[PDB]
Amino acid sequence: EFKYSEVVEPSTYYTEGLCEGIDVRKSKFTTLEDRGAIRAHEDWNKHIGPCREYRGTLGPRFSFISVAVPECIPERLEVISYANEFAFLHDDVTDGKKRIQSQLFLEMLAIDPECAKTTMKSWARTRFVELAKYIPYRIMDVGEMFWFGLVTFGLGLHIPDHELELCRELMANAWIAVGLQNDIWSWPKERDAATLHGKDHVVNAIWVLMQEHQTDVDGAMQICRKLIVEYVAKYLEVIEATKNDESISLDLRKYLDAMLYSISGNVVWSLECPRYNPDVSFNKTQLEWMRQGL
Ligand SMILES: NCCCCCC(O)(P(=O)(O)O)P(=O)(O)O
Ligand SMILES: [Cl-]
Ligand SMILES: [Mn+2]
Ligand SMILES: [Mn+2]
Ligand SMILES: [Mn+2]
Ligand SMILES: [Mn+2]
Repeated sequence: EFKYSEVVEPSTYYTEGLCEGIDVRKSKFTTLEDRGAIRAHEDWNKHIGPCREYRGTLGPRFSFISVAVPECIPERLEVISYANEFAFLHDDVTDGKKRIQSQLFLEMLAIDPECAKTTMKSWARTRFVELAKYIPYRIMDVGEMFWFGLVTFGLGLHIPDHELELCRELMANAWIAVGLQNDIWSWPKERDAATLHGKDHVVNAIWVLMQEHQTDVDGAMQICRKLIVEYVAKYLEVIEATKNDESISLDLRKYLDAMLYSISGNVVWSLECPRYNPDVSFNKTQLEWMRQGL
């Protein structure tokens, strides 16, 4: 079932109980993520704006995709990472000579034509105060469709265009969980941010909660955390049920199972990622490429 990654040993990383039930697997080719990402840095630096030693998908120990998609087909690892960083870019901008990223697009056809077209096609595209309302919004402000299109490719999945409607209704709890996670850890980031624009609000669950619940910062977190834990289960439920219906795509069922590790992945990464954790430094290896190599 798994041939491109190893389980990470639990006594070596912190989970904060925020993914009870999921192994942690590392892609066993993580340095491909390194190189795919950094090229994107260079390309960005090259073609649209300054970009050196950027805090995105890379972590000194846990880099995102290496740990969020650890069974990704090795040959495809770089370009995916290349994508994700660009994604991680195009976000910072949200919170020219850039159409030239078809070289990326082109890169994919050379590998998997159909998977590419989907994914590409798949890539067709505030101030909330009650959680019930936010959840719809953020579940895409985090990038459901992107990630979808992303993983399918790297796993070379083909799902028939009809389950498309279905699939998303399965991974609600999932996408829900990770949204909150980001909002927990991207919180100070995204918090200091709203402080600058002069915003009265922060488009972040923590802020919503504080409003919806008359509570302070601390109060918002505990709840959110209490919640994440519960959407975890809610999704885990699904697995067991869905484990054996053949009207379900082999691929979908794969894709579902694969989502587990994005969750576990998100945790450890976000607990480390220089992106959310400035104090965090990279690898010798990681840097040696950023400063000099690649
Ligand atoms: N698929 C996992 C990517 C998590 C990124 C979350 C964010 O990009 P970040 O909090 O990193 O800016 P968003 O701004 O959309 O909350
Ligand atoms: Cl822990
Ligand atoms: Mn533990
Ligand atoms: Mn952001
Ligand atoms: Mn964003
Ligand atoms: Mn965020």
